Amino acid sequence: KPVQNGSQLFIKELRSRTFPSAEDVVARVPGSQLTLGYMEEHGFTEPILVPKKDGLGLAVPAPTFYVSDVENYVGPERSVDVTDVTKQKDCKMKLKEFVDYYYSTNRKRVLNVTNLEFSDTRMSSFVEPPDIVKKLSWVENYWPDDALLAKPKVTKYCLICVKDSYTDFHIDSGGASAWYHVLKGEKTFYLIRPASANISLYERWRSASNHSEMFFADQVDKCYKCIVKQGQTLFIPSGWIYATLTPVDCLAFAGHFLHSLSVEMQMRAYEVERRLKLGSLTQFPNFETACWYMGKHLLEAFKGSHKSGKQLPPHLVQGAKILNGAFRSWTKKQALAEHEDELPEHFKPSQLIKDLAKEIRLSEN
Ligand SMILES: O=C(O)CNC(=O)C(=O)O
Ligand SMILES: [Cl-]
Ligand code: NI
Repeated sequence: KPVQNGSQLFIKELRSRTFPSAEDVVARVPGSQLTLGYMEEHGFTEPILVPKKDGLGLAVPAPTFYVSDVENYVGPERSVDVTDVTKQKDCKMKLKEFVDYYYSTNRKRVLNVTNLEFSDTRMSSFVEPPDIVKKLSWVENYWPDDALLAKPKVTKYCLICVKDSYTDFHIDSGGASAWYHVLKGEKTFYLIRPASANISLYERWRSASNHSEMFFADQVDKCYKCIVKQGQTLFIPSGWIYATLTPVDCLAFAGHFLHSLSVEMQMRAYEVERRLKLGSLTQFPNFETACWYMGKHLLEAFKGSHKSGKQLPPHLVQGAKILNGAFRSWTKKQALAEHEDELPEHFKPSQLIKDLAKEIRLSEN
């Protein structure tokens, strides 16, 4: 008999499986050591676990900040996406209704809130992303504060999961990288490397009518188990395919960001998303716009490289080429209609592409 992902049975089985430890792949790093230098030296190609907040410049509430508080600072009448884990189906309800379910006994259902972005609430002031995320983030660095398009609202999520909840394998929208901090409880991540065949396997699995009856990790070479405990912060690189299990009631904060070390993976994940035609529910809003602003940054970085005769690092040049190809793809007569909606004001894509192409040729000398 086919077992639904997320079902009691499925979790009992999952808890019994053995996985390779993330000892192999996930670096343990002191907060004050997670610098742009470390990132640039290692390339952010593997998840990073920071055991203690110290040095991250991460601001989060004391661990004595409960779901009941979330209800207060966010708003009990706030509409929120609740995931029914057993049905692996979603629905909407007032926060107050979820929080009421959360505190009941005996809980019949297994429900999660994993899409609750609170940067537009009073609770926003209680959480500040780590310094390294602010340094890496495209939006943070290159999106003008007076822009007419709203910044992507993906920087502050509150995740509330009950014991025995399960989030199925996925790549985060836009191939965005993530910071994920467990305030209370713990979270188990099953991490899959975004090797080319793994990505291809994921796309095929994710679009099969029966994907919620198939355990994706059975299809890959290695699925690493990483347990993130209370107070620890996990950073997930671009493109990683992953799932989570919640062994005890968990409260966590997370944020998503794009950056210059994974321009290719970001575009490839985006392209995968495009084809899957999934719900905009989790999509990375104005992903294209972020890329546009990055493209203008690169142009300026190139022009600035001429005043000093100093080259731009190879990853930026390659990045520029990938972005430029995207820009061209997005501004094709036919395509302009769909993608113009994310074009920043006062942008002339033609001159941008031309100027970038030219400036890439020059660096290719
Ligand atoms: O909290 C969970 O278990 C699931 N969270 C995510 O997959 C995420 O924040 O992108
Ligand atoms: Cl970003
Ligand atoms: Ni996710």
